[PDB]
Amino acid sequence: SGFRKMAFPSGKVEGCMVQVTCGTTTLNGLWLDDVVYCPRHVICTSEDMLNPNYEDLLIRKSNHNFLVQAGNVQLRVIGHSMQNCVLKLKVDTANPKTPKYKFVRIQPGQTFSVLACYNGSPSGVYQCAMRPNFTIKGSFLNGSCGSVGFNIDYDCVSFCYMHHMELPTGVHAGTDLEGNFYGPFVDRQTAQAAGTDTTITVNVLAWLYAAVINGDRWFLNRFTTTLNDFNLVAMKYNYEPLTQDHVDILGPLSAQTGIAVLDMCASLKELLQNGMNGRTILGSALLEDEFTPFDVVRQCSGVTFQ
Amino acid sequence: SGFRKMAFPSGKVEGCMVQVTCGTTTLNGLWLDDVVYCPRHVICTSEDMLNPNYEDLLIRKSNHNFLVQAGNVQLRVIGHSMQNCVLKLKVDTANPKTPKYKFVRIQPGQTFSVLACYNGSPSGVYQCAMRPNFTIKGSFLNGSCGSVGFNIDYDCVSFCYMHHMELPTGVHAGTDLEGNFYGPFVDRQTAQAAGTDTTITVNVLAWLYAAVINGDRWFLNRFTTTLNDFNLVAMKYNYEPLTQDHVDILGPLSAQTGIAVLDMCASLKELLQNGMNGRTILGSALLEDEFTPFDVVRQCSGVTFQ
Ligand SMILES: *[C@@](O)(c1nc2cc(Br)ccc2s1)[C@H](C[C@@H]1CCNC1=O)NC(=O)[C@@H]1[C@@H]2[C@H](CN1C(=O)[C@H](NC(=O)C(F)(F)F)C(C)(C)C)C2(C)C
Ligand SMILES: *[C@@](O)(c1nc2cc(Br)ccc2s1)[C@H](C[C@@H]1CCNC1=O)NC(=O)[C@@H]1[C@@H]2[C@H](CN1C(=O)[C@H](NC(=O)C(F)(F)F)C(C)(C)C)C2(C)C
Repeated sequence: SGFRKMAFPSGKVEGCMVQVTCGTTTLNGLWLDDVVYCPRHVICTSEDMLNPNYEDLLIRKSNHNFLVQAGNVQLRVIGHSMQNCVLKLKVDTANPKTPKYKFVRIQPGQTFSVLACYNGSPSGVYQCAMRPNFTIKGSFLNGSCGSVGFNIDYDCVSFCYMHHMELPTGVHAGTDLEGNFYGPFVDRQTAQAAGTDTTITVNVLAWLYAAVINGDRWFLNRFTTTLNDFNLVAMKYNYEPLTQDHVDILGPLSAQTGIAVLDMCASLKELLQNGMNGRTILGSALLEDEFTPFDVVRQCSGVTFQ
Repeated sequence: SGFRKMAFPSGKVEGCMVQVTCGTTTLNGLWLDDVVYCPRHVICTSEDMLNPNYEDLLIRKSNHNFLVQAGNVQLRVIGHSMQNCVLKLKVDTANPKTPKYKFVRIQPGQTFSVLACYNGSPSGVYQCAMRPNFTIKGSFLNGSCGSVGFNIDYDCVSFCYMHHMELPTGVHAGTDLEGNFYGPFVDRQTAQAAGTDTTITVNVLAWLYAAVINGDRWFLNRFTTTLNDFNLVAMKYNYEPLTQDHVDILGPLSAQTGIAVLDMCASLKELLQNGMNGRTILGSALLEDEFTPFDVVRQCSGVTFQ
């Protein structure tokens, strides 16, 4: 029993982190096979960053201008190219610790683990959700750029996020590993703002199921609802719509607990209209939306990796 | 910016996890140098666990009754001894992935990362504290015993916790790596209840400092207090007493923010006497007590390892 915000074990990713330096700018890079991926603004100085012409900056660069360090191993760079907001440095050694991997673009609502790094070294690991406004509520300082987010499926690492920047309310934005931003952000130091965020409904429902599994049942009521009536209430509380796909994905938890998804929605509806009355659910005094249905299953069933 | 419950990178510990099997009982073991450490109740069947005579269970066994697996490979057990509530198996092969390490016995209020494991494989990583009542608020299922808790400082892993059992209300109990239980617990399936828990005051103050560093300053009030007067309020709210050692440990955060420790105590006092009135601090609707002063500085200054 117990329910915690749980990250994937970080070992397979730790063996892929390197330091990439160009001039006086250092950030993190990801070393997979014979390619090092990092944010393209490794080629900027803090003056350039205010308004960079990345193509113009890149023309003036050559292989030897890119210092790549993997622990104390200096890698020889033998090629470079830009792809969207990411640089790809070809190196002359394949990373012997490359795991099975793929690049994925995640959707809002989906969770992943971040391995926050400085100077090519791990600081820590924590779980994040891609918010509906395409930000993440991370913990990042200067130098964290190039840290990655990922999921593990048995032995396979799915990389979904590379860190680029922080937005006004101390939330974070970045790209997939093909260098395309999540959200309408750009890699420039100019005023930008996240849109209105909303609560990830399917996730809150998952977490209510985790609470039931743990014997925290006080919020179960005697009502049911319809998807359409539920969505009316959701939208007035700035919750995402619940779709049939969400219902389908909640099926394992539904079947495990014997609680119809629509009955749980009716319980959530009451919680939204009446508040929590200072009570807690799984230790929290707010409704938690950064656990996916899969996260709850993995945690409650003790799924392992590696 | 941002402030998250951050675990240590787990790669160093992932390389030490093995499975120990005695008869039909399998649990996790930790393989450091030529020794494997695991809960002594690996020598129990489900029937033995009501009131095991560990001496009698052990005295029958020989080296050969212990199966140690790392991946596919069997390690040859060439010695065994029981120390308190842990078994130590000497194997004929030193772990090639052994990190620099020490064993430490932590104090209530100190935090650590747990690498939850099943069948000798990692399931995930999360941060916990040693509660004042010597329990931890974990996430553990059947098969988790032998999972360990740790801190890293630079390249050195300090192991502090090995998982043994779950108490009522879904909280957890275990030993140091010398096999000595934290708190008054015993490794038998018998009526055991944790003492009333209290709130780690010094940690709440650290997190309030974290909040200020991140711009969340609404709770800074217009008062100060004395240690004596504050401690009267803490006692009333089942908070631990704050000592002068705690005030000293908060020195760095105090000096960084220009906010005297006693002024922060006074702000906390107000929070305790008035409640938070639905407000949040760092996204939490409750006062968080599972970040140490060191945790805050580590996170806010981006300390790395490895
Ligand atoms: C990152 O680690 C990087 N640092 C540098 C330093 C140099 Br000289 C070159 C390139 C990079 S990339 C940081 C990470 C962030 C610092 C604080 N917390 C973080 O998550 N990224 C940045 O500094 C990016 C970077 C430049 C500006 N910026 C920002 O994050 C910020 N945002 C914005 O200007 C705005 F769009 F408003 F949101 C900044 C510094 C927080 C004001 C670019 C986006 C390329
Ligand atoms: C652990 O993984 C172990 N499982 C086994 C199985 C066998 Br056949 C032998 C030895 C072990 S050690 C679990 C972990 C816990 C299960 C639920 N969540 C957990 O964290 N440990 C236990 O089963 C321990 C173990 C036996 C009983 N027990 C308990 O955790 C609880 N004991 C209590 O009665 C109490 F005192 F409350 F703490 C139990 C099973 C949850 C009722 C011993 C203490 C040796």
